[PDB]
Amino acid sequence: LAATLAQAL
Repeated sequence: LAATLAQAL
């Protein structure tokens, strides 16, 4: 999840 949300940046 962390890496998935990180795609926002």
